[PDB]
Amino acid sequence: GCVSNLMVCNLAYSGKLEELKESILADKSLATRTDQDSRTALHWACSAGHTEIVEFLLQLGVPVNDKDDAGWSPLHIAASAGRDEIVKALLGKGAQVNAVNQNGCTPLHYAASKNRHEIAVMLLEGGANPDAKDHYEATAMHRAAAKGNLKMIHILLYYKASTNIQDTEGNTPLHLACDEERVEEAKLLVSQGASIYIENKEEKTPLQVAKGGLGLILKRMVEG
Repeated sequence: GCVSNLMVCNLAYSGKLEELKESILADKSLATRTDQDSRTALHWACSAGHTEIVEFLLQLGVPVNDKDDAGWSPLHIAASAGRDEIVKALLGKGAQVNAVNQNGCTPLHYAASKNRHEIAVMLLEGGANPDAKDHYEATAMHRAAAKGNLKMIHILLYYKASTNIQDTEGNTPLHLACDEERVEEAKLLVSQGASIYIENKEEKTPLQVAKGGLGLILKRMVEG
């Protein structure tokens, strides 16, 4: 289906490398020309998962950090869409790991919330701030703790992510872990230093928020 009013963006999105090759070779201006969504062929190649097209456009020296009018860089799209190899090629040409889009999210945020384990690692080995804050002051860790992604939490802890940052509602990963009753997640979090003292904007500690057989477990865990 047609996703763009610019031909090169449609060839890019659909996998039509050879046609794209011949087109841009004819006019090298097409590789950086933008469409209705301010996207180049690089953006649409990132979206569709056409690694070989990405590599061709990168060889050409297309800028690799240009944001579509939603704020999304190629690295945002690749990370969200789960294109392991494309993310690799993007970090290979110095793609800005910490770029942010209109909503305030970095690529890692999309990696963490969609469980792109290999891509998260690649962003983090690549210098992504693990404590990057969205527009609600929420972190990759908030997402992982809230969604119960144990694998992702281990990844984030290893890369020195904080566990004691407050979102605009004043909750820390541990608050959320507790609130959605994430069993191991909250245990693993207080074992690696998640505080039982910080107050969300309801005077509530993570202890208070905790439900059932937990809550005081995170106090018999910290006084054992």
